[PDB]
Amino acid sequence: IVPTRELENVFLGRCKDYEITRYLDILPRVRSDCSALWKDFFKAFSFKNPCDLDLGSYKDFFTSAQQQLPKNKVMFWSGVYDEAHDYANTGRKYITLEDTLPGYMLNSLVWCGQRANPGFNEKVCPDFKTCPVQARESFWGMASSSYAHSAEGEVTYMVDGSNPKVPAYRPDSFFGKYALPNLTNKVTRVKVIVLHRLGEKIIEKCGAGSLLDLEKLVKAKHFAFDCVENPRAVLFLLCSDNPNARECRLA
Amino acid sequence: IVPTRELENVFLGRCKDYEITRYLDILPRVRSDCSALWKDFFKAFSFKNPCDLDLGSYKDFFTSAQQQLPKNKVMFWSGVYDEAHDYANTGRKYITLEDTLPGYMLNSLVWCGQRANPGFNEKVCPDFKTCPVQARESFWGMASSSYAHSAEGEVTYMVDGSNPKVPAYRPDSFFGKYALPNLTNKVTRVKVIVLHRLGEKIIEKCGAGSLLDLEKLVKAKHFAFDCVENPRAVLFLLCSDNPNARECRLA
Repeated sequence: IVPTRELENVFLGRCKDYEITRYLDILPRVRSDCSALWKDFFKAFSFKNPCDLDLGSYKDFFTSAQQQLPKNKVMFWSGVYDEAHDYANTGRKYITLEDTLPGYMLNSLVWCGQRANPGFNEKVCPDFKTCPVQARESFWGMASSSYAHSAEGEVTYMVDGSNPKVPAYRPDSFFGKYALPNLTNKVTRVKVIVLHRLGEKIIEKCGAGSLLDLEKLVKAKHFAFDCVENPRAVLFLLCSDNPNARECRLA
Repeated sequence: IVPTRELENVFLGRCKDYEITRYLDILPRVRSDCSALWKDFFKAFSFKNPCDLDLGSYKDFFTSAQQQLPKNKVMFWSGVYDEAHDYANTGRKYITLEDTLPGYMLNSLVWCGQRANPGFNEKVCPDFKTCPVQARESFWGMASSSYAHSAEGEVTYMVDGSNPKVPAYRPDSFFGKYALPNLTNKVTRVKVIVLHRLGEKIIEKCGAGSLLDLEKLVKAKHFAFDCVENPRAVLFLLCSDNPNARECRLA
């Protein structure tokens, strides 16, 4: 893949914009300034082969960038990027990882280390399908684990219930591996929202298959649990983009 | 009123974020680099009493920041900020002034010049109502005229048709003063979308009152004209935020 251009300028630019003008009424500011955060981010991967990472590498960065999260508004998502963020509505309804300082800054960005100066590769990054798994998932995996550690009250999980190739819940998904396992006793309930795409075959359903496995795990950690499919607020969003779909006929 | 802190850092940060990562396949990049745009903007208002600005103050800045806009996708809005922007969908369905470079950079910010050094106040600014209208509307008024002048094809105008104190169309609104008068012969049609807020009394309707005055003005200028009240896609969007409104009952 293609590395993001001017990585430090974008990082610092997003960091300053965020610091001064974004989510002011939803998330707190972090104590560290933008250049301090950059330094921690950079050392997690710099001057090392691009696959020479593990869950421990960005530990200092995430430690400095962690914000206290709004209670009952944390949302995790799997396979449904646009729908979950459209629904969260830039933090007005829910906060997504991409709404937090570390997520907002690195969202959609691409980068990787190299041993030779300047320590990062500005031309090409591994297809990562080449780095082992613990290296491929070092950044978003520690991001997910730190975010999950700070969640409070009700957490929401939006999943794709229409993918015949990917169960709604998987033990090796980001939520499976680093999210659920790191939720603390500060979490009270996991609320699953299963997306049944408009015009497609339903694959997964609450109370069965992978979603039942998830329910078992969730209750084994003493958390409450509930699950719904295409709730009204979500269906209307889907219909706005495809008003002639059958699931959208009005009375 | 309290001005935005570190205005230059914010302006420059947002400009860099936009440059490298935003609207990449929807709007063209601007030729001037972020540092030059900042110089033009700062010169428009610095070292002048805020009340002495007029429609010509930011003319050069908008000349530098103006982007060619995609055909048939320009939208104007009046009294309906959130709805028009949700529908517009970050440039994917329509373009709004706030998606353009100058709009994105200054959106929501507060600033003011002063005659004393350093030529702008970073602590406090005078409420603008005190100043003459040409001065209060100096920046966004020139912004609109420049945006409007760049419009091609069909332009869309989303208005509040549920306000008994503010006609959907007014000769003194930004659209009335800076938009419609600045639409060139490159515009072929003005398509009005009348927003009827869920649960509110309907006030304006296509073909009557101010929308009839507007229609007459539009036709007198040789543009086609059409008008719709709560088109389905818009209603669904309204329903997502109030799934139980009477207007949203599903078959």
